[PDB]
Amino acid sequence: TLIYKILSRAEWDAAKAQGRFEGSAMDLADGFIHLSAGEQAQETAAKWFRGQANLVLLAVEAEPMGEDLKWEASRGGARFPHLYRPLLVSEVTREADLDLDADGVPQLGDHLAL
Repeated sequence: TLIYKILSRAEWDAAKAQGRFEGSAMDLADGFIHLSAGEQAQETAAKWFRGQANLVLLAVEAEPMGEDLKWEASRGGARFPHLYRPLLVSEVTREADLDLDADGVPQLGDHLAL
């Protein structure tokens, strides 16, 4: 099961300079890194990242993550993957630079189809 994280290019480069991503401002505030399962990802992008250019999508295999990866019932009653530890750069299976629609919404369609 692949889970996803959307973040700014600046934050992703900063993470690679550290060897791991500790979280966005919101993640840090909440105490965990907000990730989305494939079927929840596009809505997450439409809700929190509108109009943001240079975003990057990180795809992560959930199975080997361990105890710090907790699935918690959240938006619409769906269980969202929450990581209670930094995301290692090595745990990213693949990344991709995102483009926006005419409404400023990042397009995840093609990447989720992989």
